[PDB]
Amino acid sequence: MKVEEILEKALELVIPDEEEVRKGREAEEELRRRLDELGVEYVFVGSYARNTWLKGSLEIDVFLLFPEEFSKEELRERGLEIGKAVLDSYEIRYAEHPYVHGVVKGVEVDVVPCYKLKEPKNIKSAVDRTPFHHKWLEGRIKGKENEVRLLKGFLKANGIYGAEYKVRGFSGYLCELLIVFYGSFLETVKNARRWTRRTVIDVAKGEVRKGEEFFVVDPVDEKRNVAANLSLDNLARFVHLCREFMEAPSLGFFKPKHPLEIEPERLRKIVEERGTAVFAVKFRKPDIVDDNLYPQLERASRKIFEFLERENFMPLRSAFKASEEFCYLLFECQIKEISRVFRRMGPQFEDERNVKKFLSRNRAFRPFIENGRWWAFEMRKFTTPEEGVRSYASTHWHTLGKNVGESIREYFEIISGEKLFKEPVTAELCEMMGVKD
Amino acid sequence: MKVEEILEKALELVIPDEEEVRKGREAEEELRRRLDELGVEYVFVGSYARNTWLKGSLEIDVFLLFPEEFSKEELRERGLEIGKAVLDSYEIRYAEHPYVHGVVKGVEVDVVPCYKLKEPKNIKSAVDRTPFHHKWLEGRIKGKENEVRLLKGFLKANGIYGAEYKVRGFSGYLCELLIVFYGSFLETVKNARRWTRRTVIDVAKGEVRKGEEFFVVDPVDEKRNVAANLSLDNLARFVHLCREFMEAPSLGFFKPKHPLEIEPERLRKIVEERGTAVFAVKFRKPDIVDDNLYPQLERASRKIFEFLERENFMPLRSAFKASEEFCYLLFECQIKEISRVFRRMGPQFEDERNVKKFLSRNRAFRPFIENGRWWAFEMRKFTTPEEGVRSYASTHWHTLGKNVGESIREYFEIISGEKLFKEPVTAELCEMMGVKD
Ligand SMILES: Nc1ncnc2c1ncn2[C@@H]1O[C@H](COP(=O)(O)OP(=O)(O)OP(=O)(O)O)[C@@H](O)[C@H]1O
Ligand SMILES: Nc1ncnc2c1ncn2[C@@H]1O[C@H](COP(=O)(O)OP(=O)(O)OP(=O)(O)O)[C@@H](O)[C@H]1O
Ligand SMILES: Nc1ncnc2c1ncn2[C@@H]1O[C@H](COP(=O)(O)OP(=O)(O)OP(=O)(O)O)[C@@H](O)[C@H]1O
Ligand SMILES: Nc1ncnc2c1ncn2[C@@H]1O[C@H](COP(=O)(O)OP(=O)(O)OP(=O)(O)O)[C@@H](O)[C@H]1O
Ligand SMILES: [Cl-]
Ligand SMILES: [Cl-]
Ligand SMILES: [Mg+2]
Ligand SMILES: [Mg+2]
Ligand SMILES: [Mg+2]
Ligand SMILES: [Mg+2]
Ligand SMILES: [Mn+2]
Ligand SMILES: [Mn+2]
Ligand SMILES: [Mn+2]
Ligand SMILES: [Mn+2]
Ligand code: NA
Ligand code: NA
Repeated sequence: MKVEEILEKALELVIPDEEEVRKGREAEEELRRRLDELGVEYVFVGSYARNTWLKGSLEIDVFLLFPEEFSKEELRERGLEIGKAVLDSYEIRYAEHPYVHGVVKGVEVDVVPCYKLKEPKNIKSAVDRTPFHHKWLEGRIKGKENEVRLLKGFLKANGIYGAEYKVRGFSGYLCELLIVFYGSFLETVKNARRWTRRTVIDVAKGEVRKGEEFFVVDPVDEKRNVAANLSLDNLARFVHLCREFMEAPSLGFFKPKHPLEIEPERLRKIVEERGTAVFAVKFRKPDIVDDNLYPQLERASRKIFEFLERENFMPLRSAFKASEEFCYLLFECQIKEISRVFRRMGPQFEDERNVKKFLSRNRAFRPFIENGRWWAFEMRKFTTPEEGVRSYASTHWHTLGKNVGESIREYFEIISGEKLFKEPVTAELCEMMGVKD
Repeated sequence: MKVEEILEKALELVIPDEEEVRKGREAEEELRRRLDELGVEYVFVGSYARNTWLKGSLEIDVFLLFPEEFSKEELRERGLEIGKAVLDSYEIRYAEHPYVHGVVKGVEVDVVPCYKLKEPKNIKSAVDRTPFHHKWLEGRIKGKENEVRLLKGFLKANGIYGAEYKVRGFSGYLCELLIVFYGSFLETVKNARRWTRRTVIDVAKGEVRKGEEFFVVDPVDEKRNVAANLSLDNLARFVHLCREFMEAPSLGFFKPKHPLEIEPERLRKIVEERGTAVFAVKFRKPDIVDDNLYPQLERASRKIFEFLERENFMPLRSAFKASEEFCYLLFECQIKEISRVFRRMGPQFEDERNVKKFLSRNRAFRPFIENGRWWAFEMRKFTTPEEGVRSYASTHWHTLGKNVGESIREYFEIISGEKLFKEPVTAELCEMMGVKD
């Protein structure tokens, strides 16, 4: 409908609505009042402070700013003192080191203790950069606020907004850096069509160059890759989305896909036509945070995938899902059944001692020589990938993540067929198999 | 029963019987008469001449010896003149270049034209060494004649006597060299326990050393590996037989195994228990000599084996058989059925042009990105190894040997199950699967 018109139409999917902006204003002012009354020195940072926050993602970030001469725990203990005092309700969250998260007049707030540093060149971790992030952006982003929200909204609609591990996409800081660097959403999208996995965007130098990996240089700290948590595949997906958008722009790119919602019968028929084995490992979800859980699910699912490959079941793809009480590791394999008999490798013919040992063992079939080396027919203890994974998960739970593996130790189930389709996994299955509408 | 006693008992399985020795004497004398009457200059060479020939393998080798100054075809045309004159019946065989084979008083004879060379250092091919082979052995082998027959008999009972391609075992000349080098059958057997695939036996130097491959240096020509046609696997099998013999000597090692002669029902059950796909390619045997046929069958069977591996049917082993009118290429595979769906590799995400092409094609399922690269689900045109090989043999017969492939072009059949067990292949199947007694 013309790019420029679509972008105007997208601004309403993306700009927070009426009651939301004033909900923030009312929380912010009340928070100021409570802080001011305590004589606390602070700064509101992040996307609230710069009016760059996406529709529906209202959260206030406050950094408490304490004089340089308070020790490491003097900032930690005194910092947590104020968060409790100033929030209606609160939890003690753990990013890299302890901070406070809580609520004020219905609005999410994070309070973080950090040093009040005159100029950077003084950085222990992420926390101490953050005031400088805001400082750097404040007023380079003025005027371009809706460009940021357009980019956030594009990425969110497409499942790649956020650097948390469940997503491995783009952070807010990265989105604002990009807008500063290219000037607009549209220009970011046009130029990202030519990004590669070796693209280095150096914001402070106004430069793009090649490096070893995708790297967005923090203007506040040259060693920091702002895009560190962006996965290779989400970068790929973004580059492709940018190419598709420019070739045929649409409002559709700013609206989340309403999921496939398929009936078990249609999935049964798809699985039939593909001729694969589709199954899942079901187990209880351990009570750990997403940033801990999802890396473990990834590892568990990889280790099982690798086991399936090794055992010649020819896995096609895998996926995983956490509901509220259970986790599922989903697999599709090209081999439903393998022969009972296999070939075991023995020694070179020259090696008399080891040959004697190899031939000592009783077997149903006679070993043989092939290309200078002994081989034996021996018998598998499983012939389906489901039986293999029951064995593997029973015996090798210790490699499947600390908490995921411990859970699988207490209880797991392999589910196939119509029973699999009763579990809340049908969407993940459809995506794994590339099912169309 | 004591080695020394077993060896005495083996001498009767190995020394030609009464009517055979005199059958040879009568043929030899008659052959001399016919040659002498023509004024031909000749020498009886080979195992008849040295009384080293195995029981049942009576054949007379004559070399016609012509003065140095006759051109290449002067020896070829004049040489074939005498073979026709002197044999009762004859064929014109083709070794490296044309010679005569025929019969005299019931006995096989080969007549070969060669130069009468005073001292070697004058060699164009194999033919011109041969008089020198006999010369070298004549009287180094005197006294050790039965040692040779013991070794030939050992190898024959175990299917590895003869350098023709059907066998890829030990030639007669190689057996006599070995006996000269070690002094006896028993010592040959004791020392061969330590042969490796890098063992070089240098007969004329009285030396054993390491080289790049198993090499037995012709005492008559240092460049010639007398063991050139011995396969790696037959060398392995011989080394192992030598170790087994010395550990528990028996007359059994000089008697051919009477074959397994199994009933189809037992084979059906074995195949069931292994859980494999067992099948054969059947086609008409081309009318070519064994030394041409067997290398082609080997190549055909390898190419099909390699196709099966490539297509993920996980072949275990293969074998082949020629009867009088048909050939069979036998296969056993671990996968009886593979899924219809597979993964096709596409381009890296960066490569816009090629990605557009990859995604242009209509497919039932959506392509996806994994590890920086596009992939598509696509559909196999076959899901069993039998269907695969029907396709492969129909389309790629041109790589399956000149004559074997041409035959398969005119007609082939894939046979599985109870029908397979009707063909004269049950022995080869039993051996391929390592079936016991
Ligand atoms: N571990 C952490 N603890 C405290 N602050 C962090 C931490 N990690 C990053 N930060 C900084 O805090 C600031 C706000 O972070 P946040 O992820 O909330 O970004 P945002 O710009 O406010 O975007 P969003 O709209 O998604 O909330 C950023 O400058 C960021 O660098
Ligand atoms: N490279 C491979 N080749 C052949 N077998 C392998 C290979 N890697 C692993 N295995 C076999 O698979 C088993 C399990 O491997 P895996 O890494 O999934 O589990 P693990 O618990 O991490 O390993 P482990 O039990 O050896 O400590 C190993 O114990 C080994 O016998
Ligand atoms: N292509 C050939 N044409 C003619 N002579 C050959 C050819 N190849 C090898 N020879 C030689 O002819 C001689 C006899 O060969 P042959 O294979 O018959 O051996 P043998 O000692 O007589 O054993 P056997 O008892 O198995 O017949 C050997 O010295 C051998 O080197
Ligand atoms: N290395 C491999 N990796 C993937 N595909 C292969 C490979 N080798 C062969 N192929 C595929 O298998 C087909 C047949 O291979 P094969 O060598 O058995 O028959 P060919 O008649 O000798 O080959 P061609 O038809 O290519 O001349 C090839 O045409 C090719 O598409
Ligand atoms: Cl960052
Ligand atoms: Cl030779
Ligand atoms: Mg926040
Ligand atoms: Mg928060
Ligand atoms: Mg002969
Ligand atoms: Mg002959
Ligand atoms: Mn924020
Ligand atoms: Mn383990
Ligand atoms: Mn001979
Ligand atoms: Mn071909
Ligand atoms: Na197990
Ligand atoms: Na074909």
